[PDB]
Amino acid sequence: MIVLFVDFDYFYAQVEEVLNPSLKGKPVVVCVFSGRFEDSGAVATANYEARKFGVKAGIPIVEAKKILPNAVYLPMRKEVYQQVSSRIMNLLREYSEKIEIASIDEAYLDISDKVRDYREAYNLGLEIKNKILEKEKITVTVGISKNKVFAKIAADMAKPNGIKVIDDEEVKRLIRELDIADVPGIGNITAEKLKKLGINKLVDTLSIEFDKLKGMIGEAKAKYLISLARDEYNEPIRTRVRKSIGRIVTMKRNSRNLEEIKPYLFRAIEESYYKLDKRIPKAIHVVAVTEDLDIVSRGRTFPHGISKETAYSESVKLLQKILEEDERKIRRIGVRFSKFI
DNA sequence: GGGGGAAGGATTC
DNA sequence: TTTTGAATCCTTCCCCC
Ligand SMILES: Nc1nc2c(ncn2[C@H]2C[C@H](O)[C@@H](COP(=O)(O)OP(=O)(O)OP(=O)(O)O)O2)c(=O)[nH]1
Ligand SMILES: [Ca+2]
Ligand SMILES: [Mg+2]
Ligand SMILES: [Mg+2]
Repeated sequence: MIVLFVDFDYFYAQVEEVLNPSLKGKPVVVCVFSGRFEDSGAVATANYEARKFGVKAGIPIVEAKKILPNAVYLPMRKEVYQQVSSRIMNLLREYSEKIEIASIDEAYLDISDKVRDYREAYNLGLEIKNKILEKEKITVTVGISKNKVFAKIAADMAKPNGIKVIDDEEVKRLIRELDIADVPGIGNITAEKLKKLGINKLVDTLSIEFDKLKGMIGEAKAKYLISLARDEYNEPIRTRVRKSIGRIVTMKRNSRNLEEIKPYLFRAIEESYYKLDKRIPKAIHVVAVTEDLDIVSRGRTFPHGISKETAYSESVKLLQKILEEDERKIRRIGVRFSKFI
């Protein structure tokens, strides 16, 4: 099986450039302003010019500004980015029937049945990069290999505006040399539990006792890593159906005073429902992020779809179940809906 | 012993 | 004054046959 992965380059920042070309060349930083105070919030993403100087996703807007005080700072426009993405995705649907839309800027194409070797694949990759750059003037990076995991790793090494293939021989090379932390699905917390069992490479996972690994990272991660080490990872490019829609917002100030919180929670529901658009959820979860940034959540499932009026009522019941079973103040309150009919 | 759903956990977009 | 926000798939817990 041959996999072709497409990962839009610095997408949010790039889509902004596409709507205001004058931005090209200058460092652009797309922000998520929180509103607690002047320039509060974090950076959603920055084009490469900005990244060169330490301005990247996650860093507070404040700091980003100390580094590049004269950069173009723009407020995130998800809706807009979403629509461009949809279009770009529909372009990809013309290179394969089997397409997996991982995120707003990532899709996997099963091009086994469309090409035969990595040369023919690699060409289709360029044909794809072009079609997109033509129809939407957006640069992307393509990853090609035997499975989704290594396809993605290709793209990771190539971006931006790149394209790379990882043949069966190199997959084996990487199984030995690639830093296990640079494997899709292995975040910091898990990297540590590993880049700690002497497991700093994929291959290493085959030499340790299974149970030891399982006990540390979990049965699922353990099997995931093992299978990759053995070169038997072949997940199918399946269609992902969104399974939950929600919205969580930052309050002007921390609190555990029910009335004071109600407005924010209702705004979250309002927006949540607008986003649900026709989808009917039989499950609701009130999510709270405390002052010390921990996550607390209570939810209920109904044998029927939830009406917005119901959402409102039950949410308050859940927010109360939170306030009662926790004594920490709350900083962020939101809601999340699932189990669509 | 294990199916199955609630709450926290972590990853990553 | 971090610190943002959305959605997932994983583990862990208790209920129940
Ligand atoms: N709201 C929000 N969006 C983020 C954040 N980090 C990344 N994103 C969004 C922007 C991108 O479209 C998508 C990014 O994907 P990745 O983290 O793989 O980085 P990549 O370099 O592919 O994306 P980029 O376009 O560079 O931001 O997720 C964040 O902290 N907050
Ligand atoms: Ca990207
Ligand atoms: Mg991405
Ligand atoms: Mg990692």
